Amino acid sequence: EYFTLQIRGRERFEKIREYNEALELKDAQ
Amino acid sequence: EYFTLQIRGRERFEKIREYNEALELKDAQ
Repeated sequence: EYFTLQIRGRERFEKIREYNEALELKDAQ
Repeated sequence: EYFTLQIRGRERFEKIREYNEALELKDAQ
């Protein structure tokens, strides 16, 4: 395995999907 | 395994660390 940001729990991964939206914020403003 | 956001490549993981800073942007403004 190279590298991975683990989460642990269903809701946990999902939480990271929204966390990715926030990333977009930077790429935006 | 629950879930994980894989990357693939050293620089690749690192890139995601900066990607996490961008996340902070949302939690900020």
